[PDB]
Amino acid sequence: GIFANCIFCLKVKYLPQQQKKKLQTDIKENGGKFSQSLNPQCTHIILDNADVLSQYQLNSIQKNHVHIANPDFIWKSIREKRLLDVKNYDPYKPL
Repeated sequence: GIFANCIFCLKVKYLPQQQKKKLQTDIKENGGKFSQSLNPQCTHIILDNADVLSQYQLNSIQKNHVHIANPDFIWKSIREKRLLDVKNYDPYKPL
């Protein structure tokens, strides 16, 4: 699946529960893994709009080369049936 070898930390506390679960099932059904809390094994952290990261979290992210993405990264990669450019979906560095 398109998310093989990807490990996602989900910070999507403010999404409707239905959307959170669809995010999870979309990830799991397409080869992806989950990490409850942020750790060095994470390749990705998904952040909804209302969620923020601390300086400590941002430092860990930089150190461990974690990709910060919004839920659209998942939705649109699924929709296009192809892993998209995660750099186009970074809330902490919009383009």
